Amino acid sequence: MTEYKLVVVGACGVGKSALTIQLIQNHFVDEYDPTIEDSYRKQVVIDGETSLLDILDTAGQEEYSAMRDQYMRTGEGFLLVFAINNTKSFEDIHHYREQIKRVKDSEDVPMVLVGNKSDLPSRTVDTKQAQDLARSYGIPFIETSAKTRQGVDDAFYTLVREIRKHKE
Ligand SMILES: *CCC(=O)N1CC2(CC(n3nc(C4CCCCC4)c(-c4c(C)ccc5[nH]ncc45)c3C)C2)C1
Ligand SMILES: Nc1nc2c(ncn2[C@@H]2O[C@H](COP(=O)(O)OP(=O)(O)O)[C@@H](O)[C@H]2O)c(=O)[nH]1
Ligand SMILES: [Mg+2]
Ligand SMILES: [Mg+2]
Repeated sequence: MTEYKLVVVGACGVGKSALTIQLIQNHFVDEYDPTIEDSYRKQVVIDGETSLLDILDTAGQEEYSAMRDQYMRTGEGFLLVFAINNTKSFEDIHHYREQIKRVKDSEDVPMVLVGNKSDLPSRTVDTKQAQDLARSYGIPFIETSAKTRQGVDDAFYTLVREIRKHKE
């Protein structure tokens, strides 16, 4: 068995907590306290290998902190989450990624770009725009809906596969 320390990053209101809770416990949270930052664990079987996902759902303040750098440095892989109906959250991805590259002191950190809220028709971020951004970073792009659970397992398992390719 292998342990994977994952970190979920993205602006307030993109669905980091909803995605994390859908993954760990299979239910959709309509509202979840934006101040609650916690780690959640779930044992899953990925590609026949038993894996333990230790997932840090970031929250709190959008400020620089050396203590936050310590928690980020423990992450092996990062889910970069934006909402497909919130262009600012998509534009913020570049800035969260820059902070992670700084803390990890590497240009090759395992990451997956996640376009959440795919069930909504009020889309403002084109699939082509998000695919182009993910290609520019050399990382996978996955569209998810924490509401219907579509793409949720794929998002986290894809990040685990990225960590495996990086370790090898
Ligand atoms: C509504 C609460 C919520 O859900 N939040 C997610 C969160 C934004 C997130 N966050 N912001 C930053 C920095 C982005 C650039 C300006 C300073 C804040 C980070 C971050 C990262 C990704 C890496 C290292 C680091 N060190 N200090 C801050 C960071 C994060 C995780 C928190 C508010
Ligand atoms: N329709 C829809 N709403 C979502 C989805 N994910 C989150 N939400 C809603 O968006 C809001 C913010 O979600 P939350 O998990 O609190 O975002 P966080 O601030 O990134 O942790 C909540 O009202 C959620 O119910 C989704 O995939 N589809
Ligand atoms: Mg913002
Ligand atoms: Mg949250």
